[PDB]
Amino acid sequence: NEDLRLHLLLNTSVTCNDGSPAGYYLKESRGSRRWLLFLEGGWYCFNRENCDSRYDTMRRLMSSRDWPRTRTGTGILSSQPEENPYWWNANMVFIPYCSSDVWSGASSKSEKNEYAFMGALIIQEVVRELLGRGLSGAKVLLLAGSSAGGTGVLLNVDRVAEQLEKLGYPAIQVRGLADSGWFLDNKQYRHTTCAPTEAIRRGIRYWNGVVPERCRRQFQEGEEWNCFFGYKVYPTLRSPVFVVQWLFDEAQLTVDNVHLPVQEGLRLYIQNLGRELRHTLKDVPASFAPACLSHEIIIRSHWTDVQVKGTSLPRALHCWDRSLHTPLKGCPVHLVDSCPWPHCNPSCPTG
Ligand SMILES: *[C@@H]1O[C@H](CO)[C@@H](O)[C@H](O)[C@H]1NC(C)=O
Ligand SMILES: CC(=O)N1CCc2c1ccc(Cl)c2Cl
Repeated sequence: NEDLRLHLLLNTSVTCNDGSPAGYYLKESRGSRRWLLFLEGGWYCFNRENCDSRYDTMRRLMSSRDWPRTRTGTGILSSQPEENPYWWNANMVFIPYCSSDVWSGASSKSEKNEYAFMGALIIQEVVRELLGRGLSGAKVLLLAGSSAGGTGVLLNVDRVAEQLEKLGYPAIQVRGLADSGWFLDNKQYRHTTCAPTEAIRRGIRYWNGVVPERCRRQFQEGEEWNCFFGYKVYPTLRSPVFVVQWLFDEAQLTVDNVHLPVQEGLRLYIQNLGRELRHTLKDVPASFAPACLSHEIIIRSHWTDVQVKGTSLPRALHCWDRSLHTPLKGCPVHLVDSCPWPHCNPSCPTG
């Protein structure tokens, strides 16, 4: 099945990196008032030099020129209850990542600018055009996303909520689901701008990157890079946000320059990383954090398989839905592994 259909943005001034129109894939579900808007990930580029390289061999992340007319919804975007016990009947939207800016930019390609970085505006424009296609009648809009899309959720969920309030739709409940987008600005295991802190600092300047207002007001000018880190930006958010995060995320380990017989130094580094991640989730009431070495989960077809403390992610998300109607009997929403080494959870993806 190729069930989500491409719509290029009617406002063609909201563009991918190269000035081609951004867009979204839609599969409508009549009668359902649930809308799932999923932000694709795919790293980023923070200067002309690496953006030019990304344009040569990763061009679909920078242009809509070669996008197919349809995409198959998989995992949480699947309409089959067997693949998606959580939201199989929802209206499904897949928003391709073609701005290379962690969904934070609001700058057009112009005289001074070889590339457009419009991720924040892309989300705004998708939401605006969807209101005329059924979203106006929604009761829940779940803004989900994986990897850089997961960080995009944290950066944009409150802006979507404010956008709908100002447009006159206060009844739509905007919620966030951030998958694999909860990073630590930690010490690298070996020094190498791959390090998470420096990459984001350069990005905002290059991108015209914007961050949630309450977080911006805490860290102030020149320090907005802090708001790309989940444990710093999450406490400032008003919309409900469910956090999915492997304790030993492969992209975290990459920017940490960890490449997998492990000796004491690396063992301690890996164990400290998991404990740090676990600590940052202690006060996140809706979270699913398995002790696995892996990367993304929610649009993979076997996303149903992993469990924490006996509860799957689709179940935990259903429990979260119920909690948003005191804790529920047999329906937990805070699921963080406590064991300290990759794959100490037997349900981790096999690879
Ligand atoms: C098109 O999008 C741009 C970027 O946000 C915005 O400035 C402009 O007002 C939009 N125009 C229309 C007609 O929607
Ligand atoms: C793969 C990816 O997308 N990565 C890895 C590091 C990172 C990403 C996305 C957002 C932020 Cl803040 C950070 Cl540190």
